[PDB]
Amino acid sequence: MVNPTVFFDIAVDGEPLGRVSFELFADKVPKTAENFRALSTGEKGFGYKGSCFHRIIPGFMCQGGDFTRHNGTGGKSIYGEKFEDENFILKHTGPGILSMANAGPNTNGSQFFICTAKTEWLDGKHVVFGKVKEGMNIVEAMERFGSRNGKTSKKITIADCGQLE
Repeated sequence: MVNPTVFFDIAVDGEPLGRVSFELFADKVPKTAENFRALSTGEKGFGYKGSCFHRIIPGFMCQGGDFTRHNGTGGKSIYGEKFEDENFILKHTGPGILSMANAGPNTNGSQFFICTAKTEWLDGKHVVFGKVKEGMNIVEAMERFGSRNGKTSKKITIADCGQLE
C-alpha cells in the first residue's frame, strides 16, 4: 500500500534548517532503493545517522554522501559491495532528482547527490531513482551557503532519519 517515503534533516553549523523527504521509486527500482529503506532507519546497524556533505556547487550539483564507518561496511552495498543495474525506466526530470554516482558498469552503489540544476546529461551510466517529495525550499538554502569551487562556508549535518510514514 503506497510507496515508502524517507525524511531527512538539514543542519548548518549545529543549527537546524528544515526537513526534506523523498518519495523514492521503490517500485521502479525494486533492488537499489529496496536496501536504502534499511540504511535509512539504522536497522541494518551500519546506518551512519549524523553525517555531512563532501562538496557543493551552486549551479551544477552537490554530491558528497556516504556512510563509511570503522565497523567494516563502508559506502557501497547494504548486502555486499556492488550489484548489476536493474534498469532506468525512470526518466531524467526535476531540478534535483535522486539517483547515484558510482563506477557505472554493474555497480549501482550507494553514493548519491542532490543536483540544483537540470542535468539530464549524466543518466545512462548510473541508475536513477527518487525525487523531492517535500521540503525543496531547503534544498535551495544549502545551495547558497556553499562556494563555487568545492569548500562550503558552512557545514551540513544530520540529526535524525528513518521512514516518513
